[PDB]
Amino acid sequence: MVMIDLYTAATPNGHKVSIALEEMGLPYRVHALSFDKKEQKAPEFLRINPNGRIPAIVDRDNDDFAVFESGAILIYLAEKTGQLMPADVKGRSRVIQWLMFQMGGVGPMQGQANVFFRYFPEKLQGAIDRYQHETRRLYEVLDGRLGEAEYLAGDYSIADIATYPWVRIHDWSGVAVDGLDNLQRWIAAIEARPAVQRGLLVPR
Amino acid sequence: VMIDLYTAATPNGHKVSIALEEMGLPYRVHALSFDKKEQKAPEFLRINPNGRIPAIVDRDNDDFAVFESGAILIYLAEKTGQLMPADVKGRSRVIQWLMFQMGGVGPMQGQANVFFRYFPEKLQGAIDRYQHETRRLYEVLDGRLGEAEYLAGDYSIADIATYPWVRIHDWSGVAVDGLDNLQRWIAAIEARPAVQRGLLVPRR
Repeated sequence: MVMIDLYTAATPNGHKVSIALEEMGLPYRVHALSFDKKEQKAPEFLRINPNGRIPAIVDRDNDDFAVFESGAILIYLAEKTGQLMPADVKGRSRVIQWLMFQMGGVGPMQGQANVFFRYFPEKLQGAIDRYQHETRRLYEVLDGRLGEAEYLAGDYSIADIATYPWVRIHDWSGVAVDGLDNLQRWIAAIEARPAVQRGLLVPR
Repeated sequence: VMIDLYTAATPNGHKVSIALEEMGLPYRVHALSFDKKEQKAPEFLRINPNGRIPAIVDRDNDDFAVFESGAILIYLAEKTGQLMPADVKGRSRVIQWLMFQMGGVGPMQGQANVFFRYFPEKLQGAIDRYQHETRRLYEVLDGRLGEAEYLAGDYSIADIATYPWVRIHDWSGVAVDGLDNLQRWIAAIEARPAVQRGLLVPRR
């Protein structure tokens, strides 16, 4: 009956969703998509995510309803389970605000830092500096907020789940967290959670 | 007015002024002067710690602050029951395309703008990267727009979030030529009176 099909890969955006699924205890199975073999481009997967990127899910119990965009998936699952996002207007919106900050800010900016710092054919220091500097500024925003509240929206939520897989890999991105004591507390808190440990292993 | 809007004449600000105009919500405009560093006044950071526009404060609701354009759109849609369906599939379709815009179109077209128009040096590889990625995202929109009249079916906050970016494609150096469905959608949306009004906020 209840079954989420998860199409994913070992990346921060993929880990957002596997962590959420493990936190919520929903049954799911993995299709690990191989970049090398063009799998994310096949018409069969594009029928699920026309953007041809992971993660995406198909909710088998909802007439095989497809959801793409990690942030939209986190919302869909939170609403499905009633977990990790409060039901009240203000509580709901705090979560969505910080989820959007991750979706429009942290992910894209840290993603571009990775691109130029690690992947781009040519070393473009100005582009590297732009994105590491911007990523750091965003980390300082998070750090400030985490001085006011234990987790981004108050209690641990999909907002933290969206953001943590990115912060986790800051060194790879070439961005430091030193001096950000609230962010560090939060990093240590979330990395300790058994569901986070489990989700980080998916796909194997 | 029950809503205070902090904004500027950018695509992200326009998303929100279009939405307010569509929904018939009264609002007071606070046009932040970046020339005078108003986005860095401590008083504004208490509303949006990211120090960007737009942001709102809902005076009707204990002066609740909402930042992130995508989160403001969801907040306003839920408040009024307009421009996003109540049912599970319909609401998720809207959030999926909205997240597509917030994590994809806005960020990628925004970086095209940076390297094409504003960056201290001309890095042709960076310009190409983001203009190409932006066109690809437009192609995805165009495919979806063959399946439905608007991105989530009926016109919604997902279209409102996407249109102000697509509108300025030439500023970004990105063509919409050859994308008939996207072009149909452009023409439909630009003809909406609330869109015409929202694009004029704030006054010069």
